[PDB]
Amino acid sequence: ELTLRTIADEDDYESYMASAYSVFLRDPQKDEIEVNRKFTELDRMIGFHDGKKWVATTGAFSRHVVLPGGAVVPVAAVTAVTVSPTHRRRGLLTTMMRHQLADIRSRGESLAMLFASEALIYGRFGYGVATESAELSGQVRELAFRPTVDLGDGTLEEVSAETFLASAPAIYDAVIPGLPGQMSRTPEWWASWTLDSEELQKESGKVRFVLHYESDGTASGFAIYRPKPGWGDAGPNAELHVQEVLGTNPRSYARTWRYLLDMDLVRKIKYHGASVQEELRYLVANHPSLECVVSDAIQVRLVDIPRALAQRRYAADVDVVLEVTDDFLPENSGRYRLRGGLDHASCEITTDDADIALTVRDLGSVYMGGVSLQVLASAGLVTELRAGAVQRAATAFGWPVAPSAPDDF
Amino acid sequence: ELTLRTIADEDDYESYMASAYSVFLRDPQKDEIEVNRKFTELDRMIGFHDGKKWVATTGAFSRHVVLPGGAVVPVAAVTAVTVSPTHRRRGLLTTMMRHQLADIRSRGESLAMLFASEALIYGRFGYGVATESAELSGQVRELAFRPTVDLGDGTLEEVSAETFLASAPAIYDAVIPGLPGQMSRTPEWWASWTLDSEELQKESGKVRFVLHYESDGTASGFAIYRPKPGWGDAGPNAELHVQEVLGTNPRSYARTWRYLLDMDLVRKIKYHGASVQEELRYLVANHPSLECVVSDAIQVRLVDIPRALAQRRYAADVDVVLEVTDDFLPENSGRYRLRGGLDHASCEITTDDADIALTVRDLGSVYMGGVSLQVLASAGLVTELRAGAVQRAATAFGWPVAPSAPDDF
Amino acid sequence: LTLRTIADEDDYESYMASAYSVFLRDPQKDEIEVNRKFTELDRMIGFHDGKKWVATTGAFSRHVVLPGGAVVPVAAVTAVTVSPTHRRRGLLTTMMRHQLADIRSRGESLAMLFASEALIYGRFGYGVATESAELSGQVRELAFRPTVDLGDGTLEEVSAETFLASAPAIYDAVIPGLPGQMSRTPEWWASWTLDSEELQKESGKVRFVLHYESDGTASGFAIYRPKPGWGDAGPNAELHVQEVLGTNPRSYARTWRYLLDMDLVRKIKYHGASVQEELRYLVANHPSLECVVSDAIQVRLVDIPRALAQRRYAADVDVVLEVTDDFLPENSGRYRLRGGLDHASCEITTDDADIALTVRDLGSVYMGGVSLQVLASAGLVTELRAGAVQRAATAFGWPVAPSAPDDF
Amino acid sequence: ELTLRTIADEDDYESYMASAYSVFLRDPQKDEIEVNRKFTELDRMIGFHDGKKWVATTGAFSRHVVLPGGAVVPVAAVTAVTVSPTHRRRGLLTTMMRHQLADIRSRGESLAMLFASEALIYGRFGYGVATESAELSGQVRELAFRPTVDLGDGTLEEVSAETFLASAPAIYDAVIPGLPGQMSRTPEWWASWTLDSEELQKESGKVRFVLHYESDGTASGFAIYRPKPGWGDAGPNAELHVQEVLGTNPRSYARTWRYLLDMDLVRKIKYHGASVQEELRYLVANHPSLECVVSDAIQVRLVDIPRALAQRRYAADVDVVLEVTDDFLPENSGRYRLRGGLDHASCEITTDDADIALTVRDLGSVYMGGVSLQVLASAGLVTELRAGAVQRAATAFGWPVAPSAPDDF
Ligand SMILES: CC(=O)CSCCNC(=O)CCNC(=O)[C@H](O)C(C)(C)COP(=O)(O)OP(=O)(O)OC[C@H]1O[C@@H](n2cnc3c(N)ncnc32)[C@H](O)[C@@H]1OP(=O)(O)O
Ligand SMILES: CC(=O)CSCCNC(=O)CCNC(=O)[C@H](O)C(C)(C)COP(=O)(O)OP(=O)(O)OC[C@H]1O[C@@H](n2cnc3c(N)ncnc32)[C@H](O)[C@@H]1OP(=O)(O)O
Ligand SMILES: CC(=O)CSCCNC(=O)CCNC(=O)[C@H](O)C(C)(C)COP(=O)(O)OP(=O)(O)OC[C@H]1O[C@@H](n2cnc3c(N)ncnc32)[C@H](O)[C@@H]1OP(=O)(O)O
Ligand SMILES: CC(=O)CSCCNC(=O)CCNC(=O)[C@H](O)C(C)(C)COP(=O)(O)OP(=O)(O)OC[C@H]1O[C@@H](n2cnc3c(N)ncnc32)[C@H](O)[C@@H]1OP(=O)(O)O
Ligand SMILES: [Cl-]
Ligand SMILES: [Cl-]
Ligand SMILES: [Cl-]
Ligand SMILES: [Cl-]
Ligand code: NA
Ligand code: NA
Ligand code: NA
Ligand code: NA
Ligand code: NA
Ligand code: NA
Ligand code: NA
Ligand code: NA
Ligand code: NA
Repeated sequence: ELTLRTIADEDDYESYMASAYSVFLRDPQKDEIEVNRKFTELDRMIGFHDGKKWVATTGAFSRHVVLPGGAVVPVAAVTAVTVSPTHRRRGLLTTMMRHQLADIRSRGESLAMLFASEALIYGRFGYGVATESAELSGQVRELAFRPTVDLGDGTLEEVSAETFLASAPAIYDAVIPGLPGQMSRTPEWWASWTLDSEELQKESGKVRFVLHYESDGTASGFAIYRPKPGWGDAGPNAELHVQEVLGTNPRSYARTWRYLLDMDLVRKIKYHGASVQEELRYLVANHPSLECVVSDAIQVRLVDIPRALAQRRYAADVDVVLEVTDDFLPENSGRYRLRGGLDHASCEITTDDADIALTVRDLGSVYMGGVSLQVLASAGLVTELRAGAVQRAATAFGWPVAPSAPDDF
Repeated sequence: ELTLRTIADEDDYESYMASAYSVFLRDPQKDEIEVNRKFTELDRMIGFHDGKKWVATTGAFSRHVVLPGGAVVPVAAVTAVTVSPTHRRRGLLTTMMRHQLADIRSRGESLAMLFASEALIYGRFGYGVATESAELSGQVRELAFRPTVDLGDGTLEEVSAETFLASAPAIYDAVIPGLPGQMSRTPEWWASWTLDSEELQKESGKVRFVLHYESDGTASGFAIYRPKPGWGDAGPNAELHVQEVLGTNPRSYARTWRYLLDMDLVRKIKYHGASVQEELRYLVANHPSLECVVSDAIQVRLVDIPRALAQRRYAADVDVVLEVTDDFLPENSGRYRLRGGLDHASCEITTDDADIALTVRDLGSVYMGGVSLQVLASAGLVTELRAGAVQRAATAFGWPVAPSAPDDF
Repeated sequence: LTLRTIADEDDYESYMASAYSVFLRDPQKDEIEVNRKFTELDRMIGFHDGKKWVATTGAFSRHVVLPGGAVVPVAAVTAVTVSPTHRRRGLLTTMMRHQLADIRSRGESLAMLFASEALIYGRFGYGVATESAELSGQVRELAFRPTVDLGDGTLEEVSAETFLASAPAIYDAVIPGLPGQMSRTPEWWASWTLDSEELQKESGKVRFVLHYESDGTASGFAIYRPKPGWGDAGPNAELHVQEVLGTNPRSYARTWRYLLDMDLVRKIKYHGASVQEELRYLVANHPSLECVVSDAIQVRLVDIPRALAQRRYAADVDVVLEVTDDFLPENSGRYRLRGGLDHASCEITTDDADIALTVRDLGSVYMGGVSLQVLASAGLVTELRAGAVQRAATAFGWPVAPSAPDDF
Repeated sequence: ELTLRTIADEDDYESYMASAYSVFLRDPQKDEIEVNRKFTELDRMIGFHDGKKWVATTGAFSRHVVLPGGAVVPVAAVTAVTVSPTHRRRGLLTTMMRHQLADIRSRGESLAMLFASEALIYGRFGYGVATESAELSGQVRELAFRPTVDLGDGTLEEVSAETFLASAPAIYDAVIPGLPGQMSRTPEWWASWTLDSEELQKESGKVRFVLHYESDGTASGFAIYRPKPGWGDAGPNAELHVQEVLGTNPRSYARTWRYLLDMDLVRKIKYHGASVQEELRYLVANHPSLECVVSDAIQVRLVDIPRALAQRRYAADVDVVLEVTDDFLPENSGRYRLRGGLDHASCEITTDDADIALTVRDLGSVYMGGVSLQVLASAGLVTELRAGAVQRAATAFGWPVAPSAPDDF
């Protein structure tokens, strides 16, 4: 009695997103649904309909992601995955995953990426956790920088969203080629990212925008944050909830952070979704004053295995044969020779002996340089077939800059 | 009125350690002081004495540490650093550091390592945070393993310390060449590590020892843990405080963890001082069920710069000229050419142009592969002088297995 | 001060506003509007000082299931307040005298209420007769015993309107077996299912579930609110359950299982359950469902021989009760109760008494939720003939404990 | 290989109890282990021994229990059930239950009773939760009694354990025939129950004993309690932890409670293990001021079904045929005619048509009058075969005084 189909029109879109919020036990956020519609492609939003309502949903945004080495490649940003409590554990998600992965392949996207409400959901479909994020937090009065940290001669301004959006996109585009995992932001995505959502206001305050300018007036850094006022038994106790800080040079980055850390009335700061190798972690004079809680961020599903492996660059030279088992999509299973380095990458079927045996989820887990292939082999999740192969492959799959979580979807 | 000197005899040793505990605001632990005396060299324990008592202390243990690549080299394990509250902030620590670093150099140790009560203390002497540790914890009923994790056909036994110490040292020696940062354990160090200290008992329970045996009877894994009994509103609520788990193969490691996780009455587990890349993190089916809190562990002070850089191995080939500034010991400043890879390492003074400029503390921070030289350069703490040099040097200084904290000192 | 009833609609608004004010709350417009539709102004009394109401006391005309399944009229006492400017001057005592006389004249044999503070009402002859359980736990610890049959039914999330087309008939069929439950008219259902703003602030919007047999017959329902949440290691939502009922064991168990298996949920809470809620025995691990027990309904017997003759008794009894009614001494007397599963009669007698008790303690045992024998062991009830309390206590019991009705 | 055997001697007893405590994640309590030995029979304490140590335990004490109606019958008080974490989930418990239930049967005990660390353990062996207990607690200043509660004219004395034990046993013996579920206490059991255990001292204070005397000097009530001193921001905040209060008449019960409730410096009282129909619950003027948290207490295993059913008395007349299915002891499965009332009880196999079908665990659950057979039928756990049959049987298996938990074992 169920029909697998895409969103037909705008009313159908409202009904679809309403069902998704209901499965997440939330009232539909009108402001979020409206802004996100502007980068939603209805034919990428599938689900099951019982004739009366949507009982399952699964969607994807057409996005682009930075790989190690700086290439920006199309990626399916999977989103809105739900099944109604009346229809769960009957394989509806499994069916939607089969359809979606086939659709992703046909659109020429070599991989898919998602955040997981519960990480164990997706490994069975070939996804592997590839990126972690850090919640960084501390008492601002304990976060002095090392004495050598140059703050430069720039200035900061608090600006409107409109003024922010006139300079922040150019700053963002200049920085993210060095930050694998970040995704391109069209104006539509910036509108969602800077939305002063009612949900986030309730936990803190209205969103604020900061621009950092060099002494010649060039915008070179920005911050997005929300204040949470507060008072304690001995004085003020406000908290800054930082959404994002970027700078095109070390001085603009350090100076923008110092602006936030030195704000009056503030005693606490928290940066959710930072990099596990966020520069700020090493700027501070006292390392543990910046607490660091690490969790899963992005899972990667490699859809076109040899294409994806050829699209990134590798931290050192590698020539390795990978026996890749794709349990959910066995047509992808194969023996692939990967030849790669800082300046090249190629991958194709080979009949030569395999060096390493691994599943496609674990190949996905190592793909962004955030999980060590050698640790997975030590854990017994990956099998070395030829001596020394994992050593060199693990280093090549790594990268000197940890992957980091993109803006959320 | 102060005399800088070493510990003279056993009574002087008691007085010395008593003053150290007093500065740490603690009653002297008789059991710890007694067991640690057996690997203490009195001539390595310096301090200031006012004629009546010790007013400052600084010591070092002669130890050996695993570097990336597996070499085990002598290291000064710095310990017992205190200055009495009546004599603080008059430069006594600074003076003891000058004496100790000279003594370390003369003994042929190329580097020193320490844990820091407060990490910001030691950077001014050339130490850099090189290793982080993870507190791993979770509800045991949320820590099921991935379906492919083979537990093997081994068995576990709860044993006496004496029985544990007859098999655990051989297991430990076989595993740690793959775990840079771990230190050699003599019988004397094992006696300290396995001490059923009264302090740790108060927070949990008596220390317990587990041995894992292969089906042929070969000891292949071990665990040290303490139970903390407890009851909640709806049933038992005990907590296991894990001190150490090791295995010589993936099955013994996974099986020993499963033994602890499946213990009856237990609801919570915590492993302090794990690796930030602990295998257990990737064995679990649901990544975030194992919470991960990351902090500083070991700081490295390079004492013989070219020797230390030649004693480890590098994850890929590197040929780089480092302009190294040693602020505390300016005689070490110099321009060093590092040539290294998986199979070789050499380092010596050169007059060729420098590729990278950095201080000795930051060279120490990257030395164990736990901090990325590229991130330090992005943070502005290190300066790239020639294009592309940091990229290749950062990868070479890395390693496919994160460094991890040794047993404490 | 004038003791009067509500005179018109604006007077109703002002009366409810003063009552909310005594409870230290802002008047809830949605609740005041819906409850008006089953309010009889002539049953809402109070004191008015010329400028405002300074005391209130009211009753709804309801009907309650007694042990044995009889459904009888009951005064559902409500909206009892005295302003802080006029408290401890006897205003409540006066309203209680008037109201209890009014209840008697309307042919209701008993009154029932919930109490903000239970010690208020004993002095007027009320006794706590029913208790309720807050049942809660981690949903992943609430697996059922292996023999619990979930049957072949299905569940659907439905609108309030769809819910109210099926739930009343399910409710009507179940409650004759649940003494203490009260009849629900459409107006009472509208209040019970109101998506009140105050409950939204604590959790979420109210949701409705219908359970259908494999042939399509609606046989169970649930009312619940979700409270989303996240912890340090994953989701941590809570389900706040308002009511679950089923006309057979399979639909009851399947409906609970639907709630317990909901994704992202980790905690469930059922306020106001029975102390013998079937769920307590379905779960494989008894203490995984925490159980906190408190007072629910207090009973005031207004026509003692009628009330005692209207219920049925779990076993045969022939006992003479010497009843003392301090507040309404016209009720004091010696009554012969003869009763059993299939009969009940009560009348004044001159025969020797077997048991001496107050009207409040007679009310406490009237619903089978408090043991007359425990009250005698406590010294609150006096046995005058050996063996009498044992047999009367069993007769006043019932194999299904009384449970709390919907709020009033 | 493993050997199932009983404890052989006193050293063996020490090792057995030590393994039991170890499985409970506790250090062995020397005080408890020595006092409890005095009522232990070594031939009732079974377990598995691997040649080197005990790896599982299961025992029973020979006790006697009050049934509805006042009869005091032998019961196996099951105790010390553990399986070592090295040997769990291999059926060792099941094998010990198989042996123990046969042993109980042969000793002529008609039933067994236990407390459960986790209640779901024992249903599979035919145990049913039959008695609940209440933690009763509150602010003593909120626990005034109803105005008609007569305190009588007795007096109270604080006494030594020795003086307490000269009067409390006779008070207890006279009261418990009216409290089904209570167990007889020999001098040896009293010694355990009044032990000033070091565990309970750490949570509160040393155990204290109170006697209540009638005007003629007769001891008629007692209390066992521990104080927990404390101070708040606005004055004292001590707590009384009550272990037991009993009296032979309502005045001595009420006066003894009033003595505790009126103690100076106290603000909070807690009574663990009370009856869900404890008289105190009805003495208080404000019912909810005495908070009431209810959980499982005793599980019952009917071993000789027709004898156990004939040993208790029934709250009203009953004549019912029970089709009983006993899963773990199928030798007990059969169709039994129960005829009973306040003054008689008989039970025997019958071929008459059955009225009710139920499992032995649910017959055990209703056996003490603490769980309603009618509610279990409404839940679907019990099946009514002839209309109206459950109604009268449920009333008969009930009792006007709720069963209550005995002293711990
Ligand atoms: C991309 C995004 O939108 C961010 S991720 C959000 C995912 N959605 C949610 O968390 C909202 C609440 N949960 C749901 O709506 C459903 O549980 C989801 C997660 C969509 C799954 O839908 P179903 O239709 O129930 O999945 P289904 O294919 O039946 O499951 C196939 C396997 O996946 C497992 N699985 C699915 N969801 C799971 C879960 N939440 N936790 C644990 N296991 C889960 C099922 O147990 C089954 O395992 P087996 O029986 O093969 O051993
Ligand atoms: C190896 C081990 O034993 C593990 S590390 C444990 C270190 N010991 C403790 O934490 C115990 C309590 N603290 C102490 O005993 C003393 O504060 C320690 C940490 C030993 C330092 O002794 P002092 O004699 O006071 O150090 P001193 O040479 O005077 O300090 C030189 C610089 O180091 C800075 N410094 C020293 N200890 C510091 C501290 N704890 N926090 C922040 N800054 C500190 C001083 O402010 C000064 O900076 P400046 O004036 O040059 O800008
Ligand atoms: C049916 C429902 O609406 C659910 S129950 C909600 C009851 N209302 C509230 O809780 C709102 C806040 N409280 C109030 O409005 C007043 O305190 C209420 C409860 C209406 C009582 O009004 P008053 O006019 O003050 O009562 P009054 O007849 O003077 O009191 C008669 C006896 O009852 C006692 N009493 C009354 N309310 C009490 C209370 N809340 N707590 C303790 N004792 C109380 C008085 O102390 C007095 O005892 P004594 O001096 O004769 O020994
Ligand atoms: C009388 C007293 O002493 C008070 S009760 C104390 C019980 N002992 C403890 O709690 C100490 C910690 N736990 C233990 O020592 C062991 O887990 C106990 C409870 C003794 C069970 O020993 P085992 O040897 O592991 O039991 P075993 O016969 O293998 O289990 C038979 C069934 O009983 C289930 N079960 C046993 N213990 C359980 C438990 N603790 N929780 C949940 N299920 C349990 C097992 O899963 C198995 O189910 P299935 O596979 O047949 O579906
Ligand atoms: Cl896979
Ligand atoms: Cl330096
Ligand atoms: Cl009364
Ligand atoms: Cl059974
Ligand atoms: Na950059
Ligand atoms: Na972020
Ligand atoms: Na290894
Ligand atoms: Na460690
Ligand atoms: Na029913
Ligand atoms: Na209710
Ligand atoms: Na009695
Ligand atoms: Na006091
Ligand atoms: Na007790």
